[PDB]
Amino acid sequence: EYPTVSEIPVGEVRLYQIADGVWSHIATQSFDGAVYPSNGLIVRDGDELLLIDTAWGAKNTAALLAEIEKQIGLPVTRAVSTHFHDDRVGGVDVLRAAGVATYASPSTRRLAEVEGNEIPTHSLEGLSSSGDAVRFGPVELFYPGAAHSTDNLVVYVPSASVLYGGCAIYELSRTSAGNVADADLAEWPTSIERIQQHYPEAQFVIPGHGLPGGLDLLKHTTNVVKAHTN
Ligand SMILES: O=S(=O)(NCc1n[nH]nc1CNC1CCCCC1)c1cc(Cl)ccc1Cl
Ligand SMILES: [O-]
Ligand SMILES: [Zn+2]
Ligand SMILES: [Zn+2]
Repeated sequence: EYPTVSEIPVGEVRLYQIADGVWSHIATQSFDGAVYPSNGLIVRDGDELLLIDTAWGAKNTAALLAEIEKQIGLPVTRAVSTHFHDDRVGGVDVLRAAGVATYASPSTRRLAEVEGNEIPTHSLEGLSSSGDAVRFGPVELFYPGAAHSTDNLVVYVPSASVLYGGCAIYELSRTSAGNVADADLAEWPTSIERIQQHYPEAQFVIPGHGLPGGLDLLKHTTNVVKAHTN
């Protein structure tokens, strides 16, 4: 039932219902000779929608907006990017042109600029130090510390017990880190420990790439990261 990489042509976007008023979006993109799936989140925000992460590119993000209109039918008014990589910010220009106010931490915005990526318009305050949390409409934004990247955020939807871990959390079948370029492998386990302490009632845990799971994904990710470290 959760769509997989070989089921989604590049340029198409699927939506998956996680709970009332909470969906993931799933897209695919070609990178370095392979095609990968990627997830984000959509959360009902009253009569509007909050988007977490782009669909990894301008064309995909346009398809995301079209699918949202067709399937959900409320406007996206705000978006948050959970770190600076193109799977998170690529498509912010389409979002802005569609009327969406785009947000990221000050660090994410600076990192995206230096990388040559699109830059969310607005800075999120109150997220500069590990352990910082802020409310943003129907979600809590949390900076757990460096992990997959120095700037990575996670997102919790309290009304639904959904934790969106983004690229800091691996799907269960994933047994290797792949590219660790921008990661802080020494810090990552401690960042995950912060997440576990802050969100012990999470029921659904959504990774940045691959299948949803539960809080088991936290220990799993720690195991993979430590194994690479050695
Ligand atoms: O090489 S990977 O196996 N591991 C690194 C990784 N972990 N989490 N996200 C990423 C990819 N990050 C990038 C950075 C630059 C632009 C696009 C995405 C991978 C590679 C791809 Cl391109 C998408 C999925 C995976 Cl899972
Ligand atoms: O990423
Ligand atoms: Zn990344
Ligand atoms: Zn990623």
